[PDB]
Amino acid sequence: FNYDQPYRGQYHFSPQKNWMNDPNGLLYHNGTYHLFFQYNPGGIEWGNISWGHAISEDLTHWEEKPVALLARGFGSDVTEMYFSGSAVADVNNTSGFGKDGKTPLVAMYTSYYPVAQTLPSGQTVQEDQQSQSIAYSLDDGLTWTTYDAANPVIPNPPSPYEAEYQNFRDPFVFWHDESQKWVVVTSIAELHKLAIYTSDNLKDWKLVSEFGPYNAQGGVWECPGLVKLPLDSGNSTKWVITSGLNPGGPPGTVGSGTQYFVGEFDGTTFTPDADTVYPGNSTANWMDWGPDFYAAAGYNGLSLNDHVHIGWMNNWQYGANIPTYPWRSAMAIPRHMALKTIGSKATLVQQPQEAWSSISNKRPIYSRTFKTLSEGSTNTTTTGETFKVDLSFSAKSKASTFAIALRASANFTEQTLVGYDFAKQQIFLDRTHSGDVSFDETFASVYHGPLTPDSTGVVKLSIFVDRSSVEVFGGQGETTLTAQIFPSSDAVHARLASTGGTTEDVRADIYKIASTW
Ligand SMILES: *[C@@H]1O[C@H](CO)[C@@H](O[C@H]2O[C@H](CO)[C@@H](O)[C@H](O)[C@H]2NC(C)=O)[C@H](O)[C@H]1NC(C)=O
Ligand SMILES: *[C@@H]1O[C@H](CO)[C@@H](O)[C@H](O)[C@H]1NC(C)=O
Ligand SMILES: *[C@@H]1O[C@H](CO)[C@@H](O)[C@H](O)[C@H]1NC(C)=O
Ligand SMILES: *[C@@H]1O[C@H](CO)[C@@H](O)[C@H](O)[C@H]1NC(C)=O
Ligand SMILES: OC[C@H]1O[C@](O)(CO)[C@@H](O)[C@@H]1O
Repeated sequence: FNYDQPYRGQYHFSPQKNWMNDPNGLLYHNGTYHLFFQYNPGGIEWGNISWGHAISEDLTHWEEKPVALLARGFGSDVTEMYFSGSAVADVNNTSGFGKDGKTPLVAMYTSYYPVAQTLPSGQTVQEDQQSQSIAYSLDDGLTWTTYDAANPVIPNPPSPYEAEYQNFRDPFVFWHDESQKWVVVTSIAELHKLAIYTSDNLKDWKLVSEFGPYNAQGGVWECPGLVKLPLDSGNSTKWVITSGLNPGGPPGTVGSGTQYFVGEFDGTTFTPDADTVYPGNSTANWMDWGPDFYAAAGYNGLSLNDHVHIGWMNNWQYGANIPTYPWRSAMAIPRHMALKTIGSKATLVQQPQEAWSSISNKRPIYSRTFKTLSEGSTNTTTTGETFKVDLSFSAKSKASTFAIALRASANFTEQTLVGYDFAKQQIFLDRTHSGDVSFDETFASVYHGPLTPDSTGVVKLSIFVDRSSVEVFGGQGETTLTAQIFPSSDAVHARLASTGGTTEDVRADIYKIASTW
């Protein structure tokens, strides 16, 4: 398939055609990274919801596979859609679904029932009911058999929340080594609360705890996850819950986004650290401070120092109307997950996880240093649409802002600014003039995230630009900002801007990135 379209991310996953949302079923198994996803095999907006499937060996060069779980009744009257979920390798065959070949892979997902019906299990469901169901694969994920004899395996929200039957979703299941149990985290989405269950077999589930609400609650809670991450460089760890909400995303945005909490988990209960939860209902720990980082989910099958989350690189505010064809939506750059102590606080740090050396020029197309960069804007360089920028500079500069203007037309009336506000100690990303912003009024915005200089006073930014996106990794990765842009074909220029004064100790390098398709 030829993926050479305007706006087609060349180093982000998207399906060849049709609509995609949340990442699903993330599992590394026998050398392979599986990427499932919410998919419409019949259209370019949300509908007919199914699990698509793609694989890579390197989180970079993806190959699209056949549809894994195709909406039941697709092409006729649809009776069941496969909402979001997760996947594990049941290597010891606790489910019993293994035969005389491979052990089973097992998927746990939300069944959405668009019509009232009685299921093969003999259970009755109501119109718009959401329940938790399982399927299995004996061919390493290529094809899947749904567990029709008993699905759904978690039909109802826990009491006293039975009324929440339409909004009960997004199971993240994983093997908890310490308790030798399967654990699943689900979202009672309207209540801003998660429900945690255990199992010895993936079929029979017992409710063990509920978590939340805390922090951000200005939207329905979705896409919960729980993972053990390393802290700093020794042997300390902490558990982290990641969860989405829609709307009520990060300050400065309108729509969806992703928050987290740091704590401990004992196999049944997640206890948030005292400093991860904030009085009230507004302040939160944002995984990403930009508008287009949602439904972020973790990989099963990875070790402590190898953990990866993938996010949907879109926003429900306007996601249906991005000017893409014949696909809609991409995933963000996969995000390596760790914790670092920053300003005396265990803080999520992310790294851009692709095989960059396989696709990046070694020689920068642009590279400069300035002991003092003068106020104003430098000479223009041409970057193409796909590249990485490395910037560093002194926090003590007199400029009000320092930034790169990129994906810019030659006269820079079209541009996306990525920089730092010295007084506010914030990263900004201004896409107000970034190109096509016509399809939603909230799209043409300036976004912000906090970033304290390092110990030596240096602010560092790494910026990844692909055909319709910008991703900013600040400092060691403690602040990311992810933003779609839709620039015109000529918007391939860049320059540096020191506004209101000079910027000291500037270092700037830009490297070209090749296609992974
Ligand atoms: C769900 O999938 C169906 C196809 O099974 C889509 O179907 C109809 O609408 C399309 C318009 O783009 C046509 O291309 C299809 O031929 C037509 N066919 C059928 C079976 O109805 C439908 O639009 C999809 N739903 C959404 C919301 O995209
Ligand atoms: C598989 O069994 C072994 C031995 O009991 C154990 O180490 C492991 O935790 C089991 N479960 C999984 C999912 O690996
Ligand atoms: C800008 O760079 C171009 C290309 O190298 C060069 O021709 C031009 O002289 C530069 N302008 C200035 C003022 O240096
Ligand atoms: C900027 O360049 C574009 C052509 O790409 C043009 O449409 C526009 O008029 C120019 N703007 C100004 C202010 O010169
Ligand atoms: O596609 C439906 C799925 O999408 C999400 O709403 C979030 O983007 C999930 O909560 C749900 O499972």
